[PDB]
Amino acid sequence: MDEVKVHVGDDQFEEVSREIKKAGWKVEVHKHPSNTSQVTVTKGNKQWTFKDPKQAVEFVQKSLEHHHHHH
Repeated sequence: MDEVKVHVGDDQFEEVSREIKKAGWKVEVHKHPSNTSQVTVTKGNKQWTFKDPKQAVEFVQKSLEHHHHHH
């Protein structure tokens, strides 16, 4: 699936939501009961995991916004 997702708590969700919305990609965000800072990107048979949204956005931007892959 070409769906991107982010799983973080309520304390860092606004920060992740702002960077993700600023990025413009279709991503699903879920708030955990405890403090969590991890982004999970699902693209086909690949998945990325990061501790910050900037890490995910910068890595996704370089891989997904700069590089392209054909099926």
